[PDB]
Amino acid sequence: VDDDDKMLAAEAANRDHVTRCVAQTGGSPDLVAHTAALRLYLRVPHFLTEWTTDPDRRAAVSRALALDIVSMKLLDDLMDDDTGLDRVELACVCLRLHLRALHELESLARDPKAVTDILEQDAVHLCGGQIRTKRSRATNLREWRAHASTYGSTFLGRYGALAAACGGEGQPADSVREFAEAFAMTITMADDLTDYDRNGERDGNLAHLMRTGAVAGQDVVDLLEELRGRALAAVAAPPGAPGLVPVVHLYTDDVLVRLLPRHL
Amino acid sequence: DDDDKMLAAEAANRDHVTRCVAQTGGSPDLVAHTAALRLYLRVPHFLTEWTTDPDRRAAVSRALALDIVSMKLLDDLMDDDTGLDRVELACVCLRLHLRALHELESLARDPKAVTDILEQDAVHLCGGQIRTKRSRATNLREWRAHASTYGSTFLGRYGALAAACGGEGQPADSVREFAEAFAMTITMADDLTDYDRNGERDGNLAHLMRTGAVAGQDVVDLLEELRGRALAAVAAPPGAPGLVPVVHLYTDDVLVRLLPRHLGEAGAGAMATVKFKYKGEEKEVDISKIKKVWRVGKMISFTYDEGGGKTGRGAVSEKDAPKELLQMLEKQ
Ligand SMILES: CC(C)=CCC/C(C)=C/COP(=O)(O)OP(=O)(O)O
Ligand SMILES: CC(C)=CCC/C(C)=C/COP(=O)(O)OP(=O)(O)O
Repeated sequence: VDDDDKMLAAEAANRDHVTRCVAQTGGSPDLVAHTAALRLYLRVPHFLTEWTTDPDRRAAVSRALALDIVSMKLLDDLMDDDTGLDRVELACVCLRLHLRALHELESLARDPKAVTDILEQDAVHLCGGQIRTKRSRATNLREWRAHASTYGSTFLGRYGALAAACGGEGQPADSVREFAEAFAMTITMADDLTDYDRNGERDGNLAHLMRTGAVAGQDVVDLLEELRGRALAAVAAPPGAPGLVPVVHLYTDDVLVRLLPRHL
Repeated sequence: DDDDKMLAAEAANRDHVTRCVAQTGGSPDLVAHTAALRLYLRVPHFLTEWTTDPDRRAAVSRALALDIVSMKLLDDLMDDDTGLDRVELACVCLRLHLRALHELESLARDPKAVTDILEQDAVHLCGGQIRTKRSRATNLREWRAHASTYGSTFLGRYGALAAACGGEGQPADSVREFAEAFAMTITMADDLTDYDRNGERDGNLAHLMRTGAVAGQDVVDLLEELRGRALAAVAAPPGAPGLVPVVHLYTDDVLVRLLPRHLGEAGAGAMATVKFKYKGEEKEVDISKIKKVWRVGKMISFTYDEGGGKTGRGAVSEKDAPKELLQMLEKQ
C-alpha cells in the first residue's frame, strides 16, 4: 500500500462524498456526472493534506476541502455559462456544497473562527482578481502570471491555509500555503495548454500567446522550473512532506514533456 | 422616530454593501443594482429589532444585508436576465457572502452557531429552490409549499442568525417565526407585483389567480394567517411591539393595493346580502342590487331592483346591516 494507493482512495472517497451530496440536494444526473469528472479538483485536497499525521482527520479534511473546491468550480461554470447545465441546479448545488464544507471544516478546526478568517483575508484579491482577468485579457507572460496568481495561486493557497488550520499539530501553515500556490500556478499552465484544443480557448490563453509569439517558449520553461523550485522548497520546511516531491515532479515534467511541444 | 431608525439603518446597510461591491471590482451597474434592493437592505433592521445594544444592532444589521444581497445576486445569476455581467455577479456574490460570514461570526454567541444555522436546512433551501423552478405551481397549496422554501426558510435563516448574533434577550424561536411569516407575506406581494413589472406567468400566483386556479378568498385567508403568525411572534416576551405597525403595513398593502389588480369586481367572493322580512316574507338581496339607502334612527331604510323596472323596498336594523350597506349609507 504505497502513496499512489492512498491518493487513489483519497480521490475516490472525495468524489463519492461530493456526488452523494450533489444528488441528495437535487442535482440532475448530468450535474452529478459533471462533478465526478472534476478529477484533479477532487485529488488536490489529498496533496494539501499531506502533512496531516492522523489518517482519520486527514480523510475528513480532505473531503471537506473537496466539497468546497467543487463548489467554486460550479460557481465558475455558472459565470462562464457554457456547460449546457441547468443554471438553477448549478447555483443551488454550489451553495449547498459550500455550506456543507464550511460546516465540516469548522468542526475540524482548532479555532472555528480561522476558517472565516482565511476565507475573508484575501477574498477581495481573489474576487477582484477573477474579475480583472476576464475583464482585460493577457498579452505577455507577465500579465498572464499576474492574472494566474489570483484565480490559480491565491485560489489554492486559501485551501492550503485551511488544510493547515484543520489538520491538527505539526503543520507549517506557511509552507503548506507556499506549496499550494506554486503547485497551482503549474496546474493553471497545464490547464491553459490543454484547454487550447479541448475548449477552443484564445483570449488571454497562454497557449494562444505562445503560438502568436507574444510569449517565448523558454520563458514558459523558466516559470515552470521556478514553480517546481518553490514547491520543492515548501515541502522541505520542517516537519516536511517528502511525499509531495514526486508529485511536484510529475505535474511539472508533464507540462514540459507533453503539453509544451504542442505549442512549440 | 422608529421610522427615523428604519431609514437610517437601511441607508447604513446600503452604504456598507455598495462600498463592498465597489471595492471588489463591481461595475457601477451592479453597484446601482444592489443599492436598488431596498426591502432586502431594510429587512435586517426588522430582524434585529430585539437587539438591545445599538452598536451591536447596527453591526448585525449590516452583516445580514451583506448576505441577503449576496444571495439575491446568486439568484440573478441563475436567472441570467439582469443584463448584468455574469462574472461580476459571481465574484461580488462570493465576496459579500464571505464578508458576511466573517462579520456574523465575530458577533456570534458561539463559534459554530453561524455555520450550524446555514447548514441545518441547506438542503431544504437549495433543493427546494431547485424544485420550485422545476415544477411550476398549479394551485395555491403547491405555491405555498414552494414559497415556504425560497421565501420562509430563506428569511428564517437570517432570523435565526440575528438571534444568534444579537446578544441577550433574544427569543430565537420567535425571531425566526416572525421572519418566516413575514417572508411569505413579502413573497406574495412580490409575485403580484412582478406579474406586470417582470412579465411573469409560470408558477406565479397572480397568474394562477387570473387563471381561476387559485381563489381570491384563499389568498386573503393565507394573508390573514401570515399576519397572525407574525403578530404572535413579535408578542412573545420580551417582545418587539415596534414590528406590529410593520406587519400591518405590508399585509394591508397586499390586500388593498395588490390583490384588486388580479380579482377585479370584489374578489372576496361572498357578494354581500341583506336579509329582511318584507310583506310577511323572507328576502335576501345582493348589495349589488341596492339603489337608494338612508337612515331613520337605528333603522336602515332602502330600495333595490327586483326585476325589469320593478323596484323593491325594505328596512332593517343597522345591527343586521352588512358592512357594505352601511357603507353606501355614508357614501350616499
Ligand atoms: C472567484 C472564483 C469563483 C474563481 C473560479 C474558481 C477557479 C479559478 C477554478 C479553477 O479554474 P479553471 O482554470 O479550471 O477555470 P477557467 O477556465 O475559468 O480559468
Ligand atoms: C437558494 C437560493 C440562493 C435562493 C435565492 C434566494 C431568494 C429566492 C431570495 C429572495 O428573492 P426574491 O424571491 O424576493 O426575488 P426574485 O425571486 O423575484 O428574484
